[PDB]
Formats: sequence, C-alpha cells, structure tokens
Amino acid sequence: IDHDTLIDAGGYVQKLKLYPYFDAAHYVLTCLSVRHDLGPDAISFSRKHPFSCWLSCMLMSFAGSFLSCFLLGEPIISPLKQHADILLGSIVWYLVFYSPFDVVFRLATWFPVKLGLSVLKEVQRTHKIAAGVKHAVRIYPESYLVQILVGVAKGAGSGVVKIVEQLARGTWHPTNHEILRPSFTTKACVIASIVFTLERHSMYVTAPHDLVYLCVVGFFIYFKLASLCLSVHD
Amino acid sequence: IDHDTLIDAGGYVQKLKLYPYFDAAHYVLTCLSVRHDLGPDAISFSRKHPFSCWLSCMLMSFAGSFLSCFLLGEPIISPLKQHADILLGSIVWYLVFYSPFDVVFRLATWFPVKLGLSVLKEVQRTHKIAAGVKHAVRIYPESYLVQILVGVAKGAGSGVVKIVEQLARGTWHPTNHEILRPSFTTKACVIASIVFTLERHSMYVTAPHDLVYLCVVGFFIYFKLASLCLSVHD
Amino acid sequence: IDHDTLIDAGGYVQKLKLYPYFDAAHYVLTCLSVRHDLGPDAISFSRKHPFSCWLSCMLMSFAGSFLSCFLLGEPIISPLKQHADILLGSIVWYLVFYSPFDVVFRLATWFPVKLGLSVLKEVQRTHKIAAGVKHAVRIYPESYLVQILVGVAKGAGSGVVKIVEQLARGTWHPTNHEILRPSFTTKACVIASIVFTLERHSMYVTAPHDLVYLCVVGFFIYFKLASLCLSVHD
Ligand SMILES: CCCCCCCCCCO[C@@H]1O[C@H](CO)[C@@H](O[C@H]2O[C@H](CO)[C@@H](O)[C@H](O)[C@H]2O)[C@H](O)[C@H]1O
Ligand SMILES: CCCCCCCCCCO[C@@H]1O[C@H](CO)[C@@H](O[C@H]2O[C@H](CO)[C@@H](O)[C@H](O)[C@H]2O)[C@H](O)[C@H]1O
Ligand SMILES: CCCCCCCCCCO[C@@H]1O[C@H](CO)[C@@H](O[C@H]2O[C@H](CO)[C@@H](O)[C@H](O)[C@H]2O)[C@H](O)[C@H]1O
Ligand SMILES: CCCCCCCCCCO[C@@H]1O[C@H](CO)[C@@H](O[C@H]2O[C@H](CO)[C@@H](O)[C@H](O)[C@H]2O)[C@H](O)[C@H]1O
Ligand SMILES: CCCCCCCCCCO[C@@H]1O[C@H](CO)[C@@H](O[C@H]2O[C@H](CO)[C@@H](O)[C@H](O)[C@H]2O)[C@H](O)[C@H]1O
Ligand SMILES: CCCCCCCCCCO[C@@H]1O[C@H](CO)[C@@H](O[C@H]2O[C@H](CO)[C@@H](O)[C@H](O)[C@H]2O)[C@H](O)[C@H]1O
Ligand SMILES: CCCCCCCCCCO[C@@H]1O[C@H](CO)[C@@H](O[C@H]2O[C@H](CO)[C@@H](O)[C@H](O)[C@H]2O)[C@H](O)[C@H]1O
Ligand SMILES: CCCCCCCCCCO[C@@H]1O[C@H](CO)[C@@H](O[C@H]2O[C@H](CO)[C@@H](O)[C@H](O)[C@H]2O)[C@H](O)[C@H]1O
Ligand SMILES: CCCCCCCCCCO[C@@H]1O[C@H](CO)[C@@H](O[C@H]2O[C@H](CO)[C@@H](O)[C@H](O)[C@H]2O)[C@H](O)[C@H]1O
Ligand SMILES: CCCCCCCCCCO[C@@H]1O[C@H](CO)[C@@H](O[C@H]2O[C@H](CO)[C@@H](O)[C@H](O)[C@H]2O)[C@H](O)[C@H]1O
Ligand SMILES: CCCCCCCCCCO[C@@H]1O[C@H](CO)[C@@H](O[C@H]2O[C@H](CO)[C@@H](O)[C@H](O)[C@H]2O)[C@H](O)[C@H]1O
Ligand SMILES: CCCCCCCCCCO[C@@H]1O[C@H](CO)[C@@H](O[C@H]2O[C@H](CO)[C@@H](O)[C@H](O)[C@H]2O)[C@H](O)[C@H]1O
Ligand SMILES: [Mg+2]
Ligand SMILES: [Mg+2]
Ligand SMILES: [Mg+2]
Repeated sequence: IDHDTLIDAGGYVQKLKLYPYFDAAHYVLTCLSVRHDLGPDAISFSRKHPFSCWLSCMLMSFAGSFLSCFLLGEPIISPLKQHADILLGSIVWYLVFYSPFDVVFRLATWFPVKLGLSVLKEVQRTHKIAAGVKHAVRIYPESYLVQILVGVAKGAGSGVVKIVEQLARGTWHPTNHEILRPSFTTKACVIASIVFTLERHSMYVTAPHDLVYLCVVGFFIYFKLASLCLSVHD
Repeated sequence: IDHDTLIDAGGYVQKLKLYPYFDAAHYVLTCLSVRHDLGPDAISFSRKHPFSCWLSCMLMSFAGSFLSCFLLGEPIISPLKQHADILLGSIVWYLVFYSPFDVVFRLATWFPVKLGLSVLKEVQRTHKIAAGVKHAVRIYPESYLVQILVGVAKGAGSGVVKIVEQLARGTWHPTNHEILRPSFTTKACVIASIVFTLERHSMYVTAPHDLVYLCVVGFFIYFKLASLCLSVHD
Repeated sequence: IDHDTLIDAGGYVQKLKLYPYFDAAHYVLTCLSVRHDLGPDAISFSRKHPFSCWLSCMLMSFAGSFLSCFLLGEPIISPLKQHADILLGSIVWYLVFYSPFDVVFRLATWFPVKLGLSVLKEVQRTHKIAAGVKHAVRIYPESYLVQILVGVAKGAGSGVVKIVEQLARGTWHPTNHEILRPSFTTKACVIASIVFTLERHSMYVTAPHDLVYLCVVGFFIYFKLASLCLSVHD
C-alpha cells in the first residue's frame, strides 16, 4: 500500500504550517552560520555592533526573498513587510547571540539538535522553491526559464547575500582551492525548481504531484544529512 | 530662556535652504574623498579617464539616493533627474580635480576650511535622513523598519557605493585589522533614523521636534568634529 | 561620389538584420571569453557544473540588457523573455563548450575567424548602444544624462557582470598594475552614446545620421582590429 501511504505523506508534508517552527529552524541555522563566519570575536563583535549584526542575520535569513524581488523588479525591501517573520527572526537572532550562559547557542550546536533543525530547514526550503515557482508562473505564465530561476533564487539565494555581507564586512577573499567542500544544495534546488516548473505545466511529470513533492523533500533531507554525517564521500 | 532659544535654533537649522552651499560642501568633501582614495596618480588618472573619474564622484555624491531607490524598487537612475544637483556636482568635481594651480583642492584641504565644510555637510546629512524617513512613511505608512532603513540608507549609503567603485576600479581588498578607525557615523544615522521615525509616529518623543532636530544635528557635528581633531580617544 | 556611396553604406549597415548571425558572433566571442577566464580546467569545470557554466555565459551574453534594466528599474529578468535570443545563446554556449573534438572552439579561435567574428560583434554593439539611447529617450525625453548612461550600459555593461561572476565563482582579485591592457572600448561607447543622444535631439550633429553611424561603426571596428593585431601601440 506504500504508494497510497507515500502519496498521503507527501500531501502531509506539503501542508505543514511552516510558521513558526520550521521558520525558526531556518533562522537558527542561518544565525549560527553568520556567527561561525564572524569568527572567535563573534560575541565581542555582536555586542559592539548589534545593529550591524542584526542586519547581517536578517539579510541571510531572508536571502531567497531579497534575491527573488531583485530578479522580478519588486521593491527589495518587500520582505521586511512580513512583520511576524521579521519579529520571529529578530528574536531568534537575539537568542542566538545574547542568551545568558549562551544556552540557546549551546543547545542548537549539539549534534542531535542541529540535525533535527536541518531536517526542518530542508522541508522549509522545498516550500520556498515551490512558492517561488508559483509566484513566477502567476506573473510570467509562458517564461519557463524565469520560473525556474526564481525557484532557484528562493532556494539557494543565500550564497549571493553572503558575498554581499563579506564585502560590507571587509572580509571577502578568493576561494581558490582552500578545501574541497562538496555541496549539492544549489544543484538540487535547480533540479527541484525544474521539476516544479514542469509539474506546473503538466508535462513530463505523469507522477502524482504529492509523491514527487515527497521525493524532492526526501532528496534534500538526504543530501543534507549525508554532508552532516560525512565529510568527503557521499 | 534657552529652551525657547534652542527651539528657535532648531527650527532655524531645519529650514536652511541646502542648495547650493550645503550641497556643494557635501560634493567637495565627497570629491576630496574619491581623490584621496585614487592615490598619488590621482591627477594623472583623472586626466586620462575623466568620464570614469566624473562617474566615480557622481556615484559617491548621490550614494544615499541611489541606495534609497535600490531599496524601494525605484529606477536607480532617478537621482540623475535633479539637473541642478547634477550640474552643481559636476562643477564641483571639475573644480576639485582640474582647477588651475589646484587652488580649489588646496583651499578645501586647509584645515579651517575642511572643518567648516564638515559642519555644513553634517547639517545636510541630517536633512537627508529626515527626508528619507518622510518619503518612506508616505509609501509604507505602517512599516517602521523600512522607514528606519531608508533613513539610514540616505544618511550612510556612501559605504556601499564605495565598495562598488573599488570593485569596478579593481582595487578592493579586505580590511582585516589594518588600522583602528573609530567611526560612529552610521551608528549615529541609525539612531537619528529611529528617532525621526518615532517622531513621525508621535510615540516616545514627547520633546519638541525642533529641539530633537537640534540635538541630532548637534551630535552629528560633534562626533564629526571629534574625529577630525582627534585620532583615537573620543 | 563617396559621400553618396558612404551615406548608402551607412544606411546599409544600420538596417542589417542582426539575428541570428551578428548575435551568434557576439555569443561565440562572449563564451570564448568566459572559457578563457575559467582556466585550464575549463572543460572539466563545465562538465561538472553545466548549469553554473550556462548561467555564467548567459549573464555575460546579455550583460548590457541586464545592466540597462537595472538602471531603469525594470525587472532584471526581462531579457530572458527573448526566447529566440536565449535559445540561440544557449546553443552557441553548448557548442563552444561541448562540440565533439572541440571543433567549434578550434574554429572560433582560428585568427582569421576570430577576426571576422569581432567585426560582426562591433556592428552589433553599435546597434545596442543606439537602441539603448532610443529606449531611454522614449522613457525620459529630457534626461540627456540618463540617455547617455543607458547607451553606455548597453554597449559596455559586460564589465560589471564579469566582476559579479568572478565574485560568485570566488576568483575575483585586485587588478593593480599586473599588465598594461589598453582598451578603448568603453570610452568609445561613451562617445558613441553621446553622439547618438545629440543626434536624437538634432543639435551639434549637422552631418547625415547614416554617415555618422558609419563612422561610429568604423571606429569601433578599427579600435577593435587594432588591439587584435597589435599589443601595445595603437
Ligand atoms: C531596529 C533597526 C536597527 C537596525 C538599523 C540598521 C542597522 C545599521 C547597519 C549598519 O551597521 C554598520 O555595520 C558596519 C559593519 O559592516 C559597522 O562598521 C564598523 O564595524 C565593521 C566590522 O563589523 C568595521 O569593518 C568597520 O570599519 C567599522 O566602521 C558600523 O559601525 C555599523 O553602524
Ligand atoms: C529596538 C528593537 C525592539 C523592537 C520592539 C518592537 C516590537 C513591537 C511588537 C508589537 O507587536 C507585537 O507583534 C507580535 C507578533 O509579531 C506579538 O507577538 C505575539 O503575537 C504573534 C502573532 O501576532 C505571535 O507570533 C508571537 O508568538 C506572540 O508572542 C507581540 O505580542 C506584539 O507586541
Ligand atoms: C535552538 C534551541 C531551541 C530553543 C528553545 C525554544 C523552544 C521553545 C519550545 C516551545 O514548546 C512549546 O511550548 C508551548 C507552550 O508555550 C506548547 O503549547 C501547547 O501547550 C501549552 C501548555 O503548555 C498550551 O497552553 C498551548 O495552547 C499548546 O499549544 C507547545 O506544544 C510546545 O511545542
Ligand atoms: C530539535 C529538532 C527536533 C524538532 C522536531 C519537532 C518539530 C515540531 C514542529 C511542529 O510542526 C507542526 O507539526 C504539527 C503536527 O504535530 C502540524 O499539525 C498539522 O498537521 C497535521 C498532519 O501532519 C494535522 O493533523 C494537524 O491538524 C495540523 O495542525 C503543524 O502544521 C506543524 O507546524
Ligand atoms: C557626460 C557623460 C560622460 C560620462 C559617461 C559615462 C562614463 C563612463 C564610465 C566608465 O569609464 C570607464 O572607467 C574605467 C575604470 O573603471 C576605465 O577602465 C580603464 O581604467 C581603469 C582604471 O581607472 C583600469 O583598471 C582599466 O583596466 C582600464 O580599462 C575605462 O577606460 C573608462 O571608460
Ligand atoms: C560635456 C559636459 C558639459 C556639460 C554642458 C551641458 C550644460 C548644460 C547647461 C544648460 O542649462 C544650464 O542650467 C544651469 C542650472 O542647472 C544654469 O546655471 C545657472 O542656473 C542655475 C539655476 O537653474 C543656477 O544654479 C546656477 O548657479 C547658474 O549658473 C546654466 O546657466 C544653464 O546654461
Ligand atoms: C573649497 C573652496 C571653495 C570654492 C570657492 C568658491 C566659493 C564661491 C563664493 C561665492 O560667494 C558669493 O558671491 C556671490 C556673488 O556671486 C554673492 O552674491 C551676493 O552678492 C552679489 C554681489 O557681489 C549680488 O549680486 C548677489 O545678488 C548677492 O546674492 C554671495 O553673497 C557670496 O556668498
Ligand atoms: C568654509 C566653511 C565656512 C562656510 C560658512 C558659511 C556658510 C554659507 C552658507 C549659507 O547658507 C545660507 O544661510 C542663509 C543665512 O545667512 C540662509 O538665509 C535663510 O535663513 C535665515 C535664517 O537663518 C532667514 O532669515 C533667511 O530669510 C533665509 O533666506 C540660507 O537658507 C542658507 O542657504
Ligand atoms: C535550464 C536552466 C538551468 C540553469 C538553472 C540555474 C543554474 C544554477 C546556477 C548556480 O549554479 C551553481 O554555480 C556554483 C558556482 O558559482 C557552483 O558552486 C560550486 O562550484 C564552484 C566553482 O564553479 C565552487 O566555487 C563552489 O564551492 C561549488 O559549490 C554550484 O555547484 C552550482 O549549482
Ligand atoms: C534542458 C535544456 C534543454 C532546453 C530544451 C527546450 C527547447 C524548447 C524548444 C521549443 O521551441 C523551439 O523554438 C525554437 C526557436 O527559438 C525553434 O528553433 C527553430 O525556430 C527558430 C525561430 O523560432 C529559429 O531561430 C531556429 O533557427 C529554428 O531551429 C525550435 O524548432 C522549437 O522547438
Ligand atoms: C565559430 C564556428 C562557426 C560555427 C559553424 C556554424 C555555421 C553555420 C553555417 C550556416 O550556413 C548557412 O547554411 C544555411 C542552410 O542551413 C544556408 O541557408 C540557405 O541555403 C539553404 C540550402 O543550403 C536553403 O535551404 C536556405 O533557404 C538558404 O537560406 C545559409 O545561406 C548559410 O549561411
Ligand atoms: C567568420 C566571419 C566571417 C563571416 C562573414 C559573413 C557574415 C554573414 C552574416 C549575414 O548577415 C546578413 O547579410 C545579408 C546580406 O548578405 C543581409 O541581407 C539584407 O541586407 C541587404 C543589404 O545589405 C539587403 O539587400 C537584403 O534584402 C537584406 O535581406 C542580412 O540582413 C544580414 O543578416
Ligand atoms: Mg506559500
Ligand atoms: Mg526635502
Ligand atoms: Mg532595435
């Protein structure tokens, strides 16, 4: 009965209310990333330049939406009108950098938890890509390429914003073969985006959409979990 | 009677017609900055690539307006439609880089003068922030955050444009602890912006607006004059 | 009879249907450039990251249009709606990086051919600038400056996009006096742009427009051919 069960699981995941737990997971991981990139002085830095620190995290937390607006010519500022989102994001940021005894940070970096957060984040990423594709389809019905790129921007735009932040923080530097970091994330966002676009135009995808959705989420979680448990071979 | 006098001084400064003297002060200082950043070959460089040099100065001279348009999704080109402004800016730029015997440059870098120009510039910056907040309020009445960010963009956006220019000129490089430059400008623009935003929504500011205005300008001039007379302790 | 013949040649060149041969020439040269900038591992790189490689070439192939939209506040994505163009561009890109035995690449880099392609590209660049000016004139009838800048953006915007790509690829680095590369391209686009703008407002240009057009194209081809045959003195 798998294929009837799987179909239900897919519709299940696809209907999950992301706010506020799946969103918070993404914010937490995003803040941890900004904190890791800030260095050993991260805490001193955050206490001396809170506005800058807060900004660095908000930009990364909503990177996909900023890039998306940029591509579509919508006010870059748009995302900041999701008051609930910005508030939740600022609270997480406050907790990650300033919780007493740094408990939040310590709890979030404990492997079992970081792993649970990563799963929730992948679920949320899949939703961002799908939403991005749907939004693009409503604006440019016949532009398959735009639809795909927008979907990818919503799912992997953090890379662009990171560069922007490292330039503004004066730390950007070439990345010419320092280490071998095998990341399939953005390539996976491309595939997911194409798949959702095709699905939206009912073409090569004859499979039940709720099942395809399950597979996309499944692959995201897989590749993500693989890189977390491993280091160089999956 | 101070508080009646002060109130008048505040309304006074707030009504000052910025064009063309307060504007020219800002243009002069902006051009001097681009010239200092260009190096020893600045003059040879400017004589070989005048269009590029002119562009570098216009971008910096109107940085706040370009960033503002960028954030609001308005044509980035908008600022260039202020013919009088662009003309005055181009004239100042021409004089700073090409005046015979370099008199303009020499006069502008003479401490007493550079100090007078700095005062006028701070007065103009305060007006940019306030105007930015008002503009944002008219477009997004309930978005306090957007209003603040726009105000800050109008007051401290030159930092973004500078990076853009150093990338286009091929000179950008990390700024990892070369020297200890204590600049409170942008942090002050943040405060000023918040204050004007609050003031616009008549909340925590029970003080006479014209008096608050005086304080903001006063603090800008102070922090600015402090950094000019000092080097590492104020 | 030259001046009657020349006038005809000018109207001639100006009416040339750019698609698909003049366009393909530009795409081919653009792809060769991205390939040269990718290095010795270019081929391995392209086979491991095709989506990224394809993107790098599309961004450069339509750089002028992306910058133009950016300046005018039009959706940055707009250019991708020229399906025929994007298809032709993707096909050229596919052929340049993956043709069997690399014949396309080998044929395109054979001096006589690269020289022929360069001529066609210069013809196309002239058309981009003129189109850019006309577009700007229709939107902002009295903004001479905007009209000129837009024209220049359409003709020399690839420089901006290149920087963007080197940042995203993690290879950007200062260009502080490594070699002496004498490029007059963008300075020539500035002149061409001013000339077309003036021409559009029927001012200082009393010369037959079709003749001026011929001269502009002629100068582009000249400066371009000069740099190709030479290395340091023309
Ligand atoms: C409720 C809304 C509150 C948020 C409002 C908007 C927040 C303001 C964002 C800009 O913050 C700036 O960030 C810079 C860093 O990019 C700091 O540069 C300072 O700190 C840097 C390092 O972080 C140094 O490199 C610089 O030299 C030094 O000037 C600067 O002080 C700070 O003001
Ligand atoms: C100097 C920077 C400091 C910024 C301070 C400004 C904060 C302004 C908050 C005013 O509106 C808030 O809206 C929140 C929602 O966004 C509410 O949260 C409550 O309501 C939300 C739903 O509206 C739920 O999500 C929350 O979990 C629940 O705590 C909260 O009660 C309410 O006061
Ligand atoms: C990175 C480290 C992680 C940071 C740590 C912060 C985690 C916060 C855990 C919140 O746990 C929630 O607590 C709610 C109470 O606030 C519960 O509400 C539920 O139970 C309440 C009673 O306890 C009822 O009043 C509510 O209506 C019912 O929704 C809800 O089930 C539970 O998930
Ligand atoms: C530290 C890492 C480990 C953390 C793992 C815990 C994650 C907690 C996030 C909770 O997410 C919620 O899950 C609910 C279910 O429990 C969903 O109920 C929803 O979905 C159900 C079906 O799955 C329906 O039956 C319900 O009616 C409907 O409210 C709801 O949308 C979703 O926000
Ligand atoms: C009335 C309106 C008039 C203004 C119209 C628009 C002005 C044109 C802006 C672009 O100017 C370009 O600036 C580049 C610099 O960013 C120069 O690069 C040249 O100079 C650089 C150094 O400044 C070098 O690094 C480069 O290699 C070299 O090609 C290039 O020659 C020049 O054309
Ligand atoms: C190759 C680059 C060279 C660019 C040359 C193109 C210049 C075009 C100027 C034509 O319009 C100008 O407008 C100026 C105003 O912007 C006037 O200045 C006069 O009028 C202004 C007010 O309109 C005052 O601000 C000035 O101080 C006063 O000199 C000036 O008379 C007038 O000719
Ligand atoms: C960085 C180095 C600084 C660069 C040096 C350039 C400074 C230019 C100084 C201008 O001084 C102005 O001269 C005006 C004359 O052009 C005067 O007009 C005034 O006086 C004129 C008579 O002199 C009358 O005709 C006018 O109506 C009356 O407005 C005005 O008061 C005075 O401020
Ligand atoms: C080298 C550095 C040292 C330079 C210092 C000199 C600065 C000169 C800038 C002149 O600024 C003007 O000041 C006028 C006053 O003199 C103002 O008159 C205006 O404001 C007055 C009140 O202050 C009113 O009484 C007037 O009617 C009204 O025209 C006018 O707006 C303003 O542009
Ligand atoms: C029909 C439409 C198809 C096109 C859809 C959109 C194409 C997707 C564009 C982004 O492609 C990304 O480019 C990155 C490069 O900028 C790659 O980074 C990888 O490769 C880089 C080198 O090229 C390394 O520096 C990075 O560390 C490494 O993660 C990444 O894998 C790849 O996904
Ligand atoms: C995974 C990435 C792979 C992408 C595959 C998607 C391609 C979709 C193609 C469908 O429409 C195409 O339009 C082309 C035009 O753009 C046509 O070319 C033909 O028609 C054109 C004019 O429409 C001419 O320019 C061409 O030379 C001629 O081959 C072609 O027949 C037709 O099928
Ligand atoms: C960088 C290396 C370069 C890459 C190599 C790819 C170059 C492709 C060459 C195409 O040559 C074209 O072939 C067409 C045929 O497909 C001809 O059509 C013409 O001749 C055909 C018969 O051969 C007729 O059917 C057509 O109607 C008539 O338009 C056309 O004249 C000719 O220019
Ligand atoms: C490897 C480098 C060397 C490659 C050099 C070969 C370049 C081939 C590109 C062909 O460009 C076409 O030339 C046609 C002429 O042959 C033009 O016919 C057009 O223009 C003619 C006038 O020039 C008119 O008579 C025609 O009716 C009209 O169709 C047409 O627009 C244009 O696309
Ligand atoms: Mg949704
Ligand atoms: Mg005003
Ligand atoms: Mg045309």
